[PDB]
Amino acid sequence: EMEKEFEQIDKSGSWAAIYQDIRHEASDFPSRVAKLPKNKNRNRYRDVSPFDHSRIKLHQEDNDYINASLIKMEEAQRSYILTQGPLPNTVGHFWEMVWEQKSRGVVMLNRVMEKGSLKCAQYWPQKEEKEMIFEDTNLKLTLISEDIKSYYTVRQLELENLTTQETREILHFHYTTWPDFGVPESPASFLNFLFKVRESGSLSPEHGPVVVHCSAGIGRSGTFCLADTCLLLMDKRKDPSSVDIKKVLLEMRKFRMGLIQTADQLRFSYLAVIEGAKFIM
Ligand SMILES: CCC(=O)Nc1nc(C)cs1
Repeated sequence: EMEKEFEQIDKSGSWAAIYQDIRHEASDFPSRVAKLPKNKNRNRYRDVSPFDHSRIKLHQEDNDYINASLIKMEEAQRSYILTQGPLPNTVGHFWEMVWEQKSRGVVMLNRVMEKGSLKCAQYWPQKEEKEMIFEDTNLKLTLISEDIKSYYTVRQLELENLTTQETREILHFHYTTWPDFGVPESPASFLNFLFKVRESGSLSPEHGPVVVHCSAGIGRSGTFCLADTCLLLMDKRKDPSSVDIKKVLLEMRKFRMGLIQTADQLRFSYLAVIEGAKFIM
């Protein structure tokens, strides 16, 4: 059981060691499309690339590339799109992907500015009466409502395909309190946020996969998917304690490199799953 594994690693301070074994065992697949010179300005970080086998393709004939991966967790019946925070020049591609994949929710785990630098373009409207038009992908985005809470904001957006005049409602879940350095002290507000996303129907199989992002789409975004999938497997299995976090993480790393960036994020993922298991047993 993970609770006892947690105390062992914590009392022995072996987190950096566990983390390094995960790094060593992780899959490595080609990412040739990401490294084409015509895609250089579609990547925020030169060392963070989607694998070719799991990359999301845009339905535009010119250039189908976006820095985004489909993570398919077969046993949990959960899919996620993990992507980078959009760049000034990829905001149109971002919303095209949302439209094409039939996503109902966007989960954002970063602030636009952190540590005095821009981590993400401002890719949604700040006011009801000032809608955004993405001329390159022919989409219009309107803010419908905004509910600001202590730890997160939920926004109701209308996305309109200007080509077909179809409209969809998208929910934007913005976790606003992840600290600039390290991880939250307690996983309580992160779990509360994860339950809120679940309650919305955004993670349900009726819809396309949820879009999850931070700045690179591997660290905080990794923690989100890892916690959700681990808690769902504990509901599904005859024996909840057969769930090995390390195995689940390695299965997720087949689909996108680098998920969980630090030993601290790994420890936080254990704590989130351990605490979430109480509200589930
Ligand atoms: C007021 C904004 C808001 O909370 N919209 C939501 N709709 C659902 C279904 C969950 S949250």
